[PDB]
Amino acid sequence: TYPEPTPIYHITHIDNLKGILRMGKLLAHNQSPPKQRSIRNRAKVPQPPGGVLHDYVPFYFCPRSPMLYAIYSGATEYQGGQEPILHLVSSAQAVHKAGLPFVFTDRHGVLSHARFFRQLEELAQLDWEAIQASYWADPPELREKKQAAFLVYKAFPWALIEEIAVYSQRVGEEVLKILKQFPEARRPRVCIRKDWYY
Ligand SMILES: NC(=O)c1ccc[n+]([C@@H]2O[C@H](COP(=O)([O-])OP(=O)(O)OC[C@H]3O[C@@H](n4cnc5c(N)ncnc54)[C@H](O)[C@@H]3O)[C@@H](O)[C@H]2O)c1
Repeated sequence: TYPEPTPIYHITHIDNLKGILRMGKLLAHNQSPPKQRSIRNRAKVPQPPGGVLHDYVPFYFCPRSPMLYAIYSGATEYQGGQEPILHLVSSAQAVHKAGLPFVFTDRHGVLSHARFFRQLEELAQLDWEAIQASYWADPPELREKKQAAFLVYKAFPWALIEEIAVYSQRVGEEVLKILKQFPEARRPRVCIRKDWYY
């Protein structure tokens, strides 16, 4: 079995929010998103619609990801830390109800041994205890499975985002200031969630 609804999470720097609201969508790497801050070109997707991982907008099935810990620890090229990083929240069911092409994996999608699925019933193939683990570093099988991904082909409409989660009051205020510049954009919930950060 699997959680229903099935939340999906995309992390991005706050400096990218204006470009997302202006476009009305997240764009996949290969669709040239007007990103301001960076925080897969040969990793083939074997389910339709195919292409490579950079053809999809990527989500995890958990907040507080290993990627976020690399950002927190200054391991990434980006050196601004976790506090300006938003979690944009949707659900796998909303994507499927919208008829958007998607695939998802049972583990880190860059792994040659990742399995890919295209039907929400196959969410049962994922390791939900690994996805939800707070102590995820070891063993390797667990860490790989924590990074199961939900991939939406080409573009992801802003209207499907139900919540922007933030680290702090100050970041929440900055998000509300940006949303107010786009009065016709859907206004999701804005929530401070320290338990989603390190
Ligand atoms: N970001 C995540 O939550 C996430 C989820 C699962 C997997 N991953 C893995 O991490 C890698 C790096 O992730 P990434 O987030 O750099 O990946 P990405 O390939 O999605 O990079 C695109 C960047 O542009 C931003 N962006 C998209 N549309 C935009 C728009 N209209 N205006 C401005 N900015 C826009 C995205 O938020 C992101 O920061 C991925 O290639 C994947 O292997 C990331």
